[PDB]
Amino acid sequence: AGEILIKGGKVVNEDCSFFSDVHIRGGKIVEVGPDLRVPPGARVIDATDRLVIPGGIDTHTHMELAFMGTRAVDDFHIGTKAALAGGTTMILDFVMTQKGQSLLEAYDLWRKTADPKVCCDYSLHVAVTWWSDEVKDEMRTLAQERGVNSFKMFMAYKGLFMLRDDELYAVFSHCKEVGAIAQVHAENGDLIAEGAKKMLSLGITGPEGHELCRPEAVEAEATQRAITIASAVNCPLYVVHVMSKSAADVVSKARKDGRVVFGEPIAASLGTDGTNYWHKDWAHAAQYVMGPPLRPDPSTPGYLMDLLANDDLTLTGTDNCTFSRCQKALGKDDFTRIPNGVNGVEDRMSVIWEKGVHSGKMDENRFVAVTSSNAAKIFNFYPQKGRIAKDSDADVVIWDPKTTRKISAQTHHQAVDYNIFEGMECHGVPVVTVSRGRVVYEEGRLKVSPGQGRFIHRQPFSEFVYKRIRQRDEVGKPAVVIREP
Amino acid sequence: AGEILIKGGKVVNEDCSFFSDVHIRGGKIVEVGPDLRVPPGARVIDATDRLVIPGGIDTHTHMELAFMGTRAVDDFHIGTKAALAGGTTMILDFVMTQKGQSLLEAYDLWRKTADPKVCCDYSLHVAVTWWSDEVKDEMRTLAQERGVNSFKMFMAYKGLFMLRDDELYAVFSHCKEVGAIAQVHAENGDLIAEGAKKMLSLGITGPEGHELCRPEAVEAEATQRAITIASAVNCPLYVVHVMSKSAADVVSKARKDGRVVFGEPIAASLGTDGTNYWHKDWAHAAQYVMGPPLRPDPSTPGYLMDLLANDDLTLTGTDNCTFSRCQKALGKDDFTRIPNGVNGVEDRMSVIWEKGVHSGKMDENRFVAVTSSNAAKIFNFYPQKGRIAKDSDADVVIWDPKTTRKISAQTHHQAVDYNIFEGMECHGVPVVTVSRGRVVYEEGRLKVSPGQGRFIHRQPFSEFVYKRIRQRDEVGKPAVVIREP
Amino acid sequence: AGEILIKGGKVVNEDCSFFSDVHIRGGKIVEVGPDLRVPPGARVIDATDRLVIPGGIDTHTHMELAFMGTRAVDDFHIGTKAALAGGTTMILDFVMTQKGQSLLEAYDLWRKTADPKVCCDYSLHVAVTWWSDEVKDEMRTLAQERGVNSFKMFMAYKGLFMLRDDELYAVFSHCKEVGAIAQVHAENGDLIAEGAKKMLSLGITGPEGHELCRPEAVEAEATQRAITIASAVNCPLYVVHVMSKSAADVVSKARKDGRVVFGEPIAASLGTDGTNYWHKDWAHAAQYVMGPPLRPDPSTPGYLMDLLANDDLTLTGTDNCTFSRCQKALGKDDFTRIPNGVNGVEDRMSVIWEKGVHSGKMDENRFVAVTSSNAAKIFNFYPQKGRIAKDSDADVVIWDPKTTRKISAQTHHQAVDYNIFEGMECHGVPVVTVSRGRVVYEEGRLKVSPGQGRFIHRQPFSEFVYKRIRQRDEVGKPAVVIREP
Amino acid sequence: AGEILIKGGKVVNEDCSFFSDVHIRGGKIVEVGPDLRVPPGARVIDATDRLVIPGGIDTHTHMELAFMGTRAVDDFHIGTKAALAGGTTMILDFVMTQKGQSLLEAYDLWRKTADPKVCCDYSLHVAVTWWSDEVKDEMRTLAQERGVNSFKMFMAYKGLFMLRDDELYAVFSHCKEVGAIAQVHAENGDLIAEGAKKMLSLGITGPEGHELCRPEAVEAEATQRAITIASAVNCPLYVVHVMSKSAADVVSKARKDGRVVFGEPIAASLGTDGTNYWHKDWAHAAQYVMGPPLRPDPSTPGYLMDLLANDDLTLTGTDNCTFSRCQKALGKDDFTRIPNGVNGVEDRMSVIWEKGVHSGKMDENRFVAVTSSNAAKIFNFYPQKGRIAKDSDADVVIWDPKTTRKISAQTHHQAVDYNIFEGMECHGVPVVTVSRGRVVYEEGRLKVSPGQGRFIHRQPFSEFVYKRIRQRDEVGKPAVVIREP
Ligand SMILES: C[C@@H](CNC(N)=O)C(=O)O
Ligand SMILES: C[C@@H](CNC(N)=O)C(=O)O
Ligand SMILES: C[C@@H](CNC(N)=O)C(=O)O
Ligand SMILES: C[C@@H](CNC(N)=O)C(=O)O
Ligand SMILES: [Zn+2]
Ligand SMILES: [Zn+2]
Ligand SMILES: [Zn+2]
Ligand SMILES: [Zn+2]
Ligand SMILES: [Zn+2]
Ligand SMILES: [Zn+2]
Ligand SMILES: [Zn+2]
Ligand SMILES: [Zn+2]
Repeated sequence: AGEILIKGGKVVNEDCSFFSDVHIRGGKIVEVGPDLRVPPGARVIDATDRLVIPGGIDTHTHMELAFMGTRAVDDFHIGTKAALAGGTTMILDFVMTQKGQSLLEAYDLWRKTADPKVCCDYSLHVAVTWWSDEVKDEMRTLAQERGVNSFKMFMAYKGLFMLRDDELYAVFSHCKEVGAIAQVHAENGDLIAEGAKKMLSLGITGPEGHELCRPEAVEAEATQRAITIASAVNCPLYVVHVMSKSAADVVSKARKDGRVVFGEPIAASLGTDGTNYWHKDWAHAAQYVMGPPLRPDPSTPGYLMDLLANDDLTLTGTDNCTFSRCQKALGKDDFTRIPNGVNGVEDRMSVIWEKGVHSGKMDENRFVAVTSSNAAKIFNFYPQKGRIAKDSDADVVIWDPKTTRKISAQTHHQAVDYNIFEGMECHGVPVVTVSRGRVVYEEGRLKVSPGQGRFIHRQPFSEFVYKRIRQRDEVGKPAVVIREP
Repeated sequence: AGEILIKGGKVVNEDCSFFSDVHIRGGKIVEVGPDLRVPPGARVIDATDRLVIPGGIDTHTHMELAFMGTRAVDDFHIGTKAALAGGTTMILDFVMTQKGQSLLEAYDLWRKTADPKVCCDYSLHVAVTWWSDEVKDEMRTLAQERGVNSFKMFMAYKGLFMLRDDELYAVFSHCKEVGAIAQVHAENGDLIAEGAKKMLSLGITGPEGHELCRPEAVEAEATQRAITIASAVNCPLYVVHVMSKSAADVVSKARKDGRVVFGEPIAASLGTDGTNYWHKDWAHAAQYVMGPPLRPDPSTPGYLMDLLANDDLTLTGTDNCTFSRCQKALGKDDFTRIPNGVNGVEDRMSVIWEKGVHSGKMDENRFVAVTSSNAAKIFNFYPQKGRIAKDSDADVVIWDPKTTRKISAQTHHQAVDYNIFEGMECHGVPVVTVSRGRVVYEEGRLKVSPGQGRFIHRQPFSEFVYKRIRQRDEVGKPAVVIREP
Repeated sequence: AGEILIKGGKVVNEDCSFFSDVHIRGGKIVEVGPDLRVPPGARVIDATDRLVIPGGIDTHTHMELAFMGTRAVDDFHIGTKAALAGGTTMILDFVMTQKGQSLLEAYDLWRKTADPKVCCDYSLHVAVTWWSDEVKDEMRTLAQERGVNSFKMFMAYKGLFMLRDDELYAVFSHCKEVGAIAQVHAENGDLIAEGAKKMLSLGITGPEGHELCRPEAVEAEATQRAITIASAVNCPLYVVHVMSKSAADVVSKARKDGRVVFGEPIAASLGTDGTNYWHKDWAHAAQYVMGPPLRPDPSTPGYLMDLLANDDLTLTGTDNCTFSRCQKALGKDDFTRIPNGVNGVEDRMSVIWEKGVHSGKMDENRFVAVTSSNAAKIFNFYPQKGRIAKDSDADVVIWDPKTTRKISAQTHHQAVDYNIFEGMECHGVPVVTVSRGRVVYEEGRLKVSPGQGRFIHRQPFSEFVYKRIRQRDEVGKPAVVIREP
Repeated sequence: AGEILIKGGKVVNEDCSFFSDVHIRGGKIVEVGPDLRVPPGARVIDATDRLVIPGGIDTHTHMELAFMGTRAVDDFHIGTKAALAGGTTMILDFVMTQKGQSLLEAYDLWRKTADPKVCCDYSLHVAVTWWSDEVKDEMRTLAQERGVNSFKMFMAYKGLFMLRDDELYAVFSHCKEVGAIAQVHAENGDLIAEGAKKMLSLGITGPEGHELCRPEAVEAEATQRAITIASAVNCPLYVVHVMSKSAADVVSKARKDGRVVFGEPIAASLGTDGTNYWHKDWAHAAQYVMGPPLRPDPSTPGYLMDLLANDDLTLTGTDNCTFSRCQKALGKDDFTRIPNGVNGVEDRMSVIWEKGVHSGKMDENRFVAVTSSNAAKIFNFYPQKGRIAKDSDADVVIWDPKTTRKISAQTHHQAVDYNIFEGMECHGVPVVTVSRGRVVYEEGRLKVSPGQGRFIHRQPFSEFVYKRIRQRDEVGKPAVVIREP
């Protein structure tokens, strides 16, 4: 089996923290309590002066994605290893179906690519990048038989992934029918397309042109529009990579107004800012280029962290989609050709601890909710993951909140040859990572094999996402007025 | 010439009020001052205990518009007479060009229809309901040679007038090029189209279905999106008929954030509410049907009036587009077929005085700004109209703020056979209306002939609308960062 | 011992819901799991088609309080019985120390009064109604030795309980020193005092005068001021009975801005409104009189419920402080003499279920958080109460969410002879209440004895309230700038 | 008489701009029109390529005020000269009555000090720093016979000027009775007093301690509280020197909600920020010390300017209260002893033009409203000043908007030996200043004598401030409900 007893630490769940040992047997947590016996043969991890937390769940990755004429350098193998070294024990990666391509074929191609390579557990969202009867059927199959309750739609990427309002209305309606959550990349793709054209014509070909062609208003607008279409059909919505104060405030206002919408800032938008696009060194500026862009208002990451603490924003991913320096160089003369994407899978947990807990913005329990539990609740496997409790999966991180580590591309485990968080000194270090009941990272070294992680099959109609939707279907039906003809 | 001396009243301009007489000769105000001599032959209007104000300018009319299978019943003749009887001395009506139709032909057809019928002065906005090189040229001709500096675009009316984001971007860009303001009907036409389809399928065929298929979120969304596209191209924007709290707050927030946008609530949204669509009497409910709909939150008209007082909203029109009871009946089985449009041209001034000044929300001077002066400033003929001052046009109303009048279809001068403000007791009565230097309304009787009013030709680049736009063009150009290759 | 097995229900905690039976032995939940064995002698409660939830914790009561010249009619005995019949298993009542009176004496007097009468568990907050060295010491004693980590201060009740800003600053500073939370009744007592004087002078002596003398601005102002003083000293704050949209928005904004403040709406402000004060029947209007008053904007209770769902507001109490019809009549000629206080202890759970869960505003799990768990977290006994889990106290309610019950003073168990929620039909009925491991309410009948409940002694420095405060003390210290003299 | 013809410029009023010459005779503008004749003997000022604007009116000065143990160095003579050189032709200075001192004596002492020294026109506000029957009477005398319709109250300066809520309620009530506007210095004086005590105890004795002891929350709170008390008594309110985003947003929200409140940012808060208090050079940091402090958020002055453009904030003063370097040094060991006050009288017009008009935030006409016209409207002498029009006072500035000037203490005309705007390059230069019909500043040289300016006596009940107040008194009276006993 492999038995492990994590002894002497303080367990930290989303609700409260308490001292207790944790007994792991066979992939599962089988007991949580004080002073547990060490069974003969079991390995003891000494978690004295440490916190024992559910492993991080990164809701947003693109490992080895073919995009913008090249392929991301962190692949399923290296990317999941880097996750583990950074205290993340699950990733959820996007099946990026091409326009006119079968969603089932694209799903199968992702499972074939990832199944033999992942080092930690994972699951998949599926992008719906076009619409038709076939797509409709395949979404039902994916939700009922293939383990997927999240579909990803794009309002940006005109010509490539974009859907118009009438198509989003149909797609969101069908999400609600199959019990799936609708995820959206919310930027106005017409404004992006025109904006870029204008920045190029004015000779602004560098990364500053990338931010200036699609400033935060462009993200805030599409975010409000997605919310409005989703509310019209009573479909739950998930806005991925919220990058700006104004888009975050759209989400904040919609939630206060009782709309079923969740917002996901990412490690990049919580840990750094878009002033980097104006850096004199082209390579440096290019490293940060992603859609939607990081924003040049320096108060952004702190504000996003305050809203993450207060649950205006609810959980975190990384949008890990990495391109090395020579790949980013594809766009040296033309920002539109810089492959979009930044790093974060490995450093998300330390960045959020330093910028959110050490700073006093959120407590350790809210940290667990926004790095693991809420993802498990929304994507429908809580408390199987996201909670240190008997019968839960043994994906556990032993965490030192007092020690710092400096993030550097010289010491990171990602494939990419630079790091958007270079030089950041973070409190909060993953000292030991356990995945599926096995020690896969300890004493700064990984011990794991490609294919050791498993795909997690979820069911639709996640209760955290749907119980309000369903009650509103039952009491919120519009009524005719009764009238003489 | 016709000489008139208005004696003993208190003149009320947008800036301040003061006692003085007003001498009118030849269509113009030629002196303003205390104790003026009555020249032999001049008529004295005794304005003791009255206010002397610029005549109302209704920014938003559709006299005799062919629409939804019939033609509005208030035409240029009757509609302008009704305006005069209600203290409004100018209307600005929309040339509703059809898809694929020449803007110049449609403009000519409106001038031929209106020139021999109007009883008061008027001008025209031109709708841009499709896009092409021809449309581009014709907009330049209209702005430079035909007197028109306002173009009207629709985000609603899918299949009929609607433009997509990329077309709005081009159209707004060209507005800015020709020095015109971009007006928008801001509702999401895809959501309207789907929403109506859904209300019909559920058997909600009455007017309540019309409001429910396009609730205020649908107006607020498109309003934010228009603002965002206009801000992207630095084009000034004018949101016509703001009908809801949430859309008004979008405009309010954009202005505070320094966007060049103006919002226009109408008499309907300031004077009544959408609870009427739920009335047991179908005919009654149908009377209120227009796009965007009046809203069922009863706090709406008061809130819109508070924002009009505070200049979150800046000026007022009526969207006068009237259909008698037997025309509204076209939609007795299907709300989508009810011709959209309500009354207001005649009652706008009294409604706004009662709901805004008598209530203590705004003072008499702000009343003048939101009923005449701001319209003259935005559409580019201030202080020719909108101000009691020497050399200004003699379009003047003698106003009794203490007496009430009850609005009723039994006593109104509009062609329509009902009135959305039926029974409202309003303080503030137009006792005498002067248009082009002639008494056209007094002792409750009109004295005016069809064709007596003139088309007002405006120039582009109105300073109130463009001086900030032009300065931002000069200091707000994006700059490249200077970098080694 | 008394053993109980609650079988066949769905357990509902703040985090998730799941089918399982619950085994109670000796006052405690000793097992939670599927298909549990019934031990010989144990009573089975059949919870098929029911939810099994932690009993409600009412954070805010005033049982038998001597106030405004009389004494509340629901006393510790009747009041706790009524709580039980309504699915509430703990109350937290205010020790209302008089000006210049020893806090220790007042605490002792409350424990002597309540200990032999309560039918359910309870604890106490202590009011700090004056300040001095003695009060300082006694607060430390109360926090460290008497079980109390909450102190209540008043900005209203000039002459009676009010404290000025400089006294609030000192009191809040000392709360933070002893690890207590500062609770505040937030209305401007100078404006109340003047306002009432003015309403009386104008002959408005009825209950409408009570609301009009202290409209919502008066509550919103003091709420912002308390937040600002508490933030200045880094003391955690708890705003009790939030009664208005504007005060709730103050709390909402402060939380988004990362201030450690919690807001507590009560059953009255979630279930009805202040239009009642304008009722033609004086007695009826008087029934609703409390400070701060219910508000005449009908959108209030729904808005408060939306903010409770979204965690702008965090938990609920009742401010139960009841006066029968003949006691309310003390103020028949003068609203200032109407004893302030309404009912709610019994009906809070059904009111919140009907207005919050059945309406689709919050789900069953958020219902548990805002009726029990958050109170246990803030006042420092979670998960001892507020959670169905092994080792937790057996205070458990078997809840039917589908059946309705009509609230009426004819059928309620409170001592008061009317009910502010008279006639309300609520979904969600407590079918069986278990307190301390005993069935105390079932088949509509109570089975409990005075003194059967126990006082719950808490420790200071509740982690849910203090872990951010303490981290901010460690990294948020102001620093001198280093300068040459 | 002295006759002047200002020829060839563009006149800029609050409403619009137009080319015309301006004929000045005898202290007054006697004609405005194109191509005016030069009468023999008249001086022509050639205003080709210049704007002709009403002279600036600085609503907020403290010339030669004895304060904090010394006396401001810019006195009535030097201060008014410096005003003139900077295109400001009127100041309104505060009679700072001491606690227990007669308001009439203090007023007389100011008139005796200023009358023989001012070089431009001026008027006075009177501080009400204590309350009693005498103060009540003297306020009536001041409003009806001494020319003063503005009274200044302080919520800060505990022990020195502070008034409590109940005193503010009485004072504001009596302001409304005498037709005066209530001005407030809005910071919580208890929090200031405690905060300073705490910063000193922690060894933070430098200017950073001054900002940190009273951060923007402290200003925002008192600002909301003043608004709430003023709204309770229907008294018009004027918040002087709005220094922070959060206080400005309080004012913004109150106006949108229809409260009669005006907000006045000053040149300091529009032109620089509080990061200066952290400067390594003590003297430099001390230069900026005033109450309320400048704020360390760098986005502050731009935000205040956006709200000034949008009329959330309405007009501008300087709070000119200058102390030279050796006077500021009184507090070298203890920030509480640094005499509070900064410069601005001379540079206000250029700072606001550069930061507001050249930047594209407001147009030239809004510049006139926020630098002259609105002050004349609120303090009750419009259009006597604040407007280029026939019969108005000839206080006129010939303004070059295209040329820049660098502000420096080396070239300024103020008595103070440094300048908070040192080094700022501003577009917009006053080339010629005319005061009372005389050229007092031209070719960089002043030509004016002490005592040449006059005190301007105003009447109470300014219409811009009172017409809404009075209508609300007439329709907004609370009504009793009619009930059987
Ligand atoms: C495909 C993808 C990758 N990169 C990026 N967005 O910048 C995403 O849009 O989220
Ligand atoms: C055409 C027109 C007419 N009617 C209406 N909108 O309801 C308008 O949309 O403004
Ligand atoms: C004493 C008490 C009772 N009644 C009331 N407030 O109306 C409270 O203020 O909360
Ligand atoms: C007295 C005066 C002077 N200085 C200052 N406030 O910093 C004022 O408070 O406005
Ligand atoms: Zn994306
Ligand atoms: Zn992505
Ligand atoms: Zn329209
Ligand atoms: Zn229209
Ligand atoms: Zn209270
Ligand atoms: Zn209470
Ligand atoms: Zn001050
Ligand atoms: Zn001052």
